[PDB]
Amino acid sequence: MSGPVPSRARVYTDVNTHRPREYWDYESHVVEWGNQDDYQLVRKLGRGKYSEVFEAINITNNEKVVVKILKPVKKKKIKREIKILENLRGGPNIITLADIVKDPVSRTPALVFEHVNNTDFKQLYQTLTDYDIRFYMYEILKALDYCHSMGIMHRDVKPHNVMIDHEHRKLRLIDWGLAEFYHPGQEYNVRVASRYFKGPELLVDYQMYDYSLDMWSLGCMLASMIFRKEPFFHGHDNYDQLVRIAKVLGTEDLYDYIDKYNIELDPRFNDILGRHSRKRWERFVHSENQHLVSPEALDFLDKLLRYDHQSRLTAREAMEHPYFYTVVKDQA
Ligand SMILES: O=C(O)Cc1ccn(-c2cncc(-n3ncc4ccc(NC5CCCC5)cc43)n2)c1
Repeated sequence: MSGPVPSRARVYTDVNTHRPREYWDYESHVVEWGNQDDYQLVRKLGRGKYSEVFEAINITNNEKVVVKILKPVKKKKIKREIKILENLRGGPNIITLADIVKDPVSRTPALVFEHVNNTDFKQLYQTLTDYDIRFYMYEILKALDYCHSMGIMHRDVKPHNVMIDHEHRKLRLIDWGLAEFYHPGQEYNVRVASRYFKGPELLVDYQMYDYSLDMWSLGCMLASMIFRKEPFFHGHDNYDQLVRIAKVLGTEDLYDYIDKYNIELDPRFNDILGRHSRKRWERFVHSENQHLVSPEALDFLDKLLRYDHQSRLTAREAMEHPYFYTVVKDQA
């Protein structure tokens, strides 16, 4: 019919605009390799369609490390993750890229990260207490506010990509293989993030999104922690994914959302979105999650999970929510 309405990030809108071209132009980035003979695989940690991750050891100092062996994908796709990890290196709660080597066997680039004595999230989350959830969520806001202020969107926030060393209260945001630099006006691929954490802007096919996409994904994790239902929105596919959301936030705000951005809703939604009222977060409270739920917890979640990305809270604003007052404000 007509065209979608443009959009711009409310914050960090032109951070790359004013930075040295080399900073964001990863394509012309020239990788400097290290000595792969330096590391040895010790155990498989998991895989994916773009890589296989392992636990390794630096043979020269016995230091434990994690090696991500890539799979053919395009130099551009490779340089992008490398450029990003180096621009963020040192950032709060950002996994650290220790090295970059040429894997002889696979003949593809293998990245070496700092290793974190992680505790399976599927088990860790069942033991987390109210303070912990607030605490880790806060640590994730740091990395989120840092990468955002550095002009980068993660695009794949989820438990799986958050490493935690519980005894040491240490958290790191990993896997920036889908991370991209943010340029106002640009139209991105919506085929990013993982189903359960995909934002309505992705489910509705709106391309001019921004960092606010990570806030929704982050909202999805919060909900699954305080309610002890992981994942929270269990869609069967991308279309059903939106349906599940609709069934909680209600269909009215959803339609207010596409009307506003004059989005062309895929026909396949007509027959499945239905008509649902916005449910109250209390409907998800029970005798097993009550201790983890509070007004500040719901008010916060409420400000993270909204159709209009623009209305979502920015990581920086979120760090200011009463829900984090306690979080032993370092001070020292
Ligand atoms: O940054 C990256 O993408 C790789 C990357 C860089 C830092 N890591 C990293 C660092 N320390 C520990 C782990 N562990 N430890 C146990 C474990 C179990 C599973 C996984 N899954 C991996 C994360 C997604 C699937 C593979 C990691 C796991 N991973 C990973």
